[PDB]
Amino acid sequence: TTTILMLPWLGYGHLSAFLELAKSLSRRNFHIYFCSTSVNLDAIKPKLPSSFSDSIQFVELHLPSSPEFPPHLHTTNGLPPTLMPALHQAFSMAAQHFESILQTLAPHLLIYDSLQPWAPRVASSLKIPAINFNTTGVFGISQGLHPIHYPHSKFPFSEFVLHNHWKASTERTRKRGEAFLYCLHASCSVILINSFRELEGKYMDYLSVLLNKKVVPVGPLVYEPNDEGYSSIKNWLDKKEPSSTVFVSFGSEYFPSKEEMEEIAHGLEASEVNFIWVVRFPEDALPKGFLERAGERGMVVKGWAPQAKILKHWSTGGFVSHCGWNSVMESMMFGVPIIGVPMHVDQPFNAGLVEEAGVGVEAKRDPDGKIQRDEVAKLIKEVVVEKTREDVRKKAREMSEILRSKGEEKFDEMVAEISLLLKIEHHH
Ligand SMILES: C[C@H](CO)OC[C@@H](C)OC[C@@H](C)OC[C@@H](C)OC[C@@H](C)OC[C@H](C)OC[C@@H](C)O
Ligand SMILES: O=c1ccn([C@@H]2O[C@H](COP(=O)(O)OP(=O)(O)O)[C@@H](O)[C@H]2O)c(=O)[nH]1
Repeated sequence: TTTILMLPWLGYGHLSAFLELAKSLSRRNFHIYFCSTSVNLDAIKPKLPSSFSDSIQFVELHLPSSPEFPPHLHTTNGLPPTLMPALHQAFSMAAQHFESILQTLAPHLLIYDSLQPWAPRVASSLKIPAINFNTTGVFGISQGLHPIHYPHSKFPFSEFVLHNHWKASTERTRKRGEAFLYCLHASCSVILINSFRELEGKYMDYLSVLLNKKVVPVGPLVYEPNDEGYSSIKNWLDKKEPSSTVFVSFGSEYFPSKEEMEEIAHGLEASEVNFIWVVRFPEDALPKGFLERAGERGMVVKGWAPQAKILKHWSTGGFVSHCGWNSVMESMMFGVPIIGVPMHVDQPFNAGLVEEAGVGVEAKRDPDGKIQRDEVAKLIKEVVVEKTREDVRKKAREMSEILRSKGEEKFDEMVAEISLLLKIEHHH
């Protein structure tokens, strides 16, 4: 049996996408070692059906631990952002344990994420072929690589303009970019990416030319379940009108500021929409009286919600999203129009891609980068409450139809490249 060890970055969204890719590989009769920190393995295990456990085995990676940085914090999930430097540093210090794991398990292939340049180096030292898998889409990566090669030309295949809020140490930034690009460039023969050609084909081809490396899409990778609070939520959703409710979430690794929560809350209130809002803490940052005024229209879920089940509910008409890539792919698979409120990293690019696909809208920030309650209210009003953006709802339905027609064949290209790479390296 051919064995693959998979090393996601320590972010719940990365674990999620890597687990869906592991399932696709298990169905092609690979044996998978799924490697992460215990706190991340615990978080993702509920998403693995028992039928996979014979072929997808979890393997704990150990980071340096201390009372001030214990194992429960060895994840980005709900991590204070000022511990993010420590998390990256501790992950790099796991390379020795990672080498021991690779020596013991001797997988035929490593699949690694883009936040760990040390991982392909350890694999190479053990003569283990290694392929990079990106859990993001292509658009934002190509937008980041383009100015390196064409600093005085506009990106060629879009009308997207990055807002100044995101455009604003330079050396530290260059080194982070170099480490990220190294993970892609170091990949053996191909880069795998969680995207699909109907959405990003021309950006895939452009990225491939810029990197001079083959880009192989393996998306859409969307988890679908079959009671983490769902029964109460379902009963509440069941009593709403069709497509009347927005889900509101900013993902697993971001806490909006009190100022940002103020604007989102007032936007939800003015829109008069039904809403389910996931609020997380690393105190109450909602405006005084907001929930009491919302009454039965509003529901705040503390900590974590069953996002997929909510998005699939007939009562859900829109998704106010930070536009993390898994949330975007889920919303497209499920046919739910996105009202984009991106926060940082790849999110502003994901929102512009959503807007340019016509399957959602982006709430624009003010010149100084502040969220606008009037823009949130307007877009929820148009897309969900009044549904005067029929064009967006139609495009979102059409995208869901395309994504639902995809099957196992979306993994054919990856499987062929794995087969070739292993047949070549066995000779070497
Ligand atoms: C995250 C995003 C990217 O997706 O931002 C990354 C960015 C911040 O990284 C900047 C860094 C990669 O600068 C590279 C630069 C040195 O390359 C210049 C290029 C034109 O070749 C020059 C010359 C022939 O080659 C010199 C080189 C080969 O050593
Ligand atoms: O309350 C929540 C919040 C998020 N998610 C899931 O967590 C992942 C978030 O990944 P994404 O790429 O959207 O952004 P990130 O959280 O990593 O910034 C997605 O699969 C969501 O469905 C969830 O199940 N419940």
